[PDB]
Amino acid sequence: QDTFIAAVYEHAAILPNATLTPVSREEALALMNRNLDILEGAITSAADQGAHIIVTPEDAIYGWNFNRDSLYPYLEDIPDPEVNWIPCNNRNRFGQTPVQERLSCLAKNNSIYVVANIGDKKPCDTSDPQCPPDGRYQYNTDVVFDSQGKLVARYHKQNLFMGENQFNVPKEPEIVTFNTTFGSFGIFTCFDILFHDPAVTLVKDFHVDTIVFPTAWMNVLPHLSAVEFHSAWAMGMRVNFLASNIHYPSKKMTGSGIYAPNSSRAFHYDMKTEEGKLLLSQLDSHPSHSAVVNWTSYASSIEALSSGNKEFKGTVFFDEFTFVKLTGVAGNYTVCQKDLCCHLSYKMSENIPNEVYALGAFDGLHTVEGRYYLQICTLLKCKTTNLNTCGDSAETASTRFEMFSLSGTFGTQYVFPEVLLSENQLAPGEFQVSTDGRLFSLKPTSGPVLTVTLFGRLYEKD
Ligand SMILES: O=C(c1cnc(N2CC[C@H](O)C2)s1)N1CCC2(CCOCC2)C1
Repeated sequence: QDTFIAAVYEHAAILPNATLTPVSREEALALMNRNLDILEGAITSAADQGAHIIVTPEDAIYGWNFNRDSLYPYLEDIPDPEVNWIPCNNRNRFGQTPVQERLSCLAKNNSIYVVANIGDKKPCDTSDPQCPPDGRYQYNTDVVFDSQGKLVARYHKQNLFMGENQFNVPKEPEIVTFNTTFGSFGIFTCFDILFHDPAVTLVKDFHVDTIVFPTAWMNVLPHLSAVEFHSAWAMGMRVNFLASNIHYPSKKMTGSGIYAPNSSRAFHYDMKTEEGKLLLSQLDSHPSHSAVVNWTSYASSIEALSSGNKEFKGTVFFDEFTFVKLTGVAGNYTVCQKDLCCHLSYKMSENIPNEVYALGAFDGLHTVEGRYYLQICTLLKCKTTNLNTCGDSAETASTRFEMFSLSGTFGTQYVFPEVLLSENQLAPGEFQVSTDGRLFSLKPTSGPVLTVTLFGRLYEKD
């Protein structure tokens, strides 16, 4: 089959009541079942609309407020899928696996692939030199059940985010895939998307067509809003992408979507309500990739579009960019820092007076809640008119752009093209990437621009 119905669910999760000591296994199962009822409502809706696969969010079933012991009652010992097990049909094969059983049955009775995130526990002995002192590993685990309810993939999150002290890290990164009549799929979780393993190995070495992506992502503007960066990543890596995000505006958790190599196909962003949302979209089983892009070709082919600028430092996500302020309603600007030069050409729909935009270049190591080397070229709307706010989270803008064109002398080929509009809206089909590394507008933007960014990762320099 050449196309398939993809679904993602944004889940307003029921969080376990605050308790000082760990709950019983029955209370744990009761809370997880409260979440699975809602998730099943989504799965049934997707099946009734003919979906082939549905992704649900990270931590969607038991939440994220845990220490090791208070999490333990929620864990199940999840076997390796090579055991060839359908929990729905052979319950009791392995013992105390009710959550796996219910996920299996949801996948089977609704004839739909189900991707869910749950907790794995793996007992270990002192025989094991890295057994944790409390006698077991606990892993943040994606499980996939096929349309028959078979366990076809289990993935332990490699790159733990801060505040995940309830979990352990696998001894080695797990490259987990599963094959289907509608393509080869790879899986990783939330923070993983910012690192090489497994996320980049899946695409570059195992050539998967589609990533399934449970996430509990807290938006960090201007470059790391969920929809913005996930769709940008799918575009740069050239895969389909099913991002299923928690809904929790209080913590800036919102943004779910279905993304394709050529464009975003569906997306959701909602800070106002507490409702979940099911998204569906058609995808090609095996997409085309246009010619690969040399991200520094064009940028290395110009001389600076501007010289003797008034440059200044301004802070984006604790990273200090070198900025030049955009003064004219249209202009050609170049900005450099260390090894990275960023070129912008732009014509705004109008000069909104109390709105300031800037072009910034960053080339260095990020260290706050994550260590990773970055090369970023960004056109962005400054939070206020104060140049000290250029880089701060900005959610709204009024300046639309008639045209833009951004490029950079990137020292990496992993560069993810981002375009975000006011109110955190994607711009599907309004822009393109050329083979020589320009991200440019195909027409005037449909809404005011928050950012146009080329976000590049230099994994070797971590
Ligand atoms: O995977 C994640 C990420 C959430 N936001 C992330 N990023 C990436 C870029 C920027 O740093 C923002 S990663 N998890 C799982 C555990 C979690 C712990 C925090 O509280 C609740 C949920 C958060």
